[PDB]
Amino acid sequence: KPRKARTAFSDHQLNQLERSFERQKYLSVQDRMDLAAALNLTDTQVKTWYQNRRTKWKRQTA
DNA sequence: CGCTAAGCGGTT
DNA sequence: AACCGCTTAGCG
Repeated sequence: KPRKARTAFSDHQLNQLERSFERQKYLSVQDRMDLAAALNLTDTQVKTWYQNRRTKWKRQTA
């Protein structure tokens, strides 16, 4: 039953996440931890964004 | 509605 | 542990 609050990413955060995705389709644990730290996000928020972004990427190229 | 963050069951 | 492939649900 108990759900996490949906994260609202700042324009800055979305911009940097998208920049990271265009450089690298996947992150090492350490690059993920560095990006989360740089954008004041949690490791898991950045991991979930990567994964949602990969799904999107497969739809829009397929 | 459309986009997408988070949840679920199963893959590797 | 992280990913996949899909689903659920929040909000503009």
